[PDB]
Amino acid sequence: VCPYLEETFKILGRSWNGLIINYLSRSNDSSAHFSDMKRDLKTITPRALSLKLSELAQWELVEKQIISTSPVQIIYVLTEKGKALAEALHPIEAWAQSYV
Amino acid sequence: VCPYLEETFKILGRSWNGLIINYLSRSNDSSAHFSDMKRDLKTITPRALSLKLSELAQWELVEKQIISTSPVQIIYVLTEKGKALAEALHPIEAWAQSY
Ligand SMILES: *c1c(C)c(O)c2ccccc2c1O
Ligand SMILES: *c1c(C)c(O)c2ccccc2c1O
Repeated sequence: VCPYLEETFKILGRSWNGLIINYLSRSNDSSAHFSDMKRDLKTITPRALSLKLSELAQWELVEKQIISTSPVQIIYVLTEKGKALAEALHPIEAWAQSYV
Repeated sequence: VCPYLEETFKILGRSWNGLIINYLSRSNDSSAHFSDMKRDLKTITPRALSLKLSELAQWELVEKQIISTSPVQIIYVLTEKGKALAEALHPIEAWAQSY
């Protein structure tokens, strides 16, 4: 509980990760990504995007299912843990806006 | 609304910081003397406690107050921003607990 939180923070602390599960929760229409726009533009290399998605996946936030190689089509759908984490996020997100 | 959250989390990702914040939330007037914290957190070296407190200070989450009740007191208080944060953390605690 202690180092789970400290670690989750630390993940959240790193840059994309916070923004990514915003998308997964919000921009999704069926709680899956399918790499759409392979992200919406933004300042980020998919070298480092790919890195972050991996981090999410390792922390069971996200799961990936390769639908079809023959061409390769990849989802990136969010888990319960992830969904929940996004749900827990909302108050600190709100707070962040008050102080900025 | 963005990397302020990233920045905040980054601080929270640090070794004692989240705990210190939680402690203070749970302390009366959201305020603890240095040595209260030091014993209460078992394992923190007071080098560290200071360093951490400075960080959260710099962040504007904690205020250090010198009370000139001289025999002295030094207290660390949670700022409205800090207190508000602590509140904000609670769903995340809950989440972690569930897993
Ligand atoms: C460890 C523990 C045991 C608790 O209770 C919290 C609460 C809030 C933020 C961070 C914590 C850590 O790291
Ligand atoms: C930046 C933005 C714009 C948003 O929406 C979130 C949401 C949740 C965690 C972190 C975020 C960051 O850093």
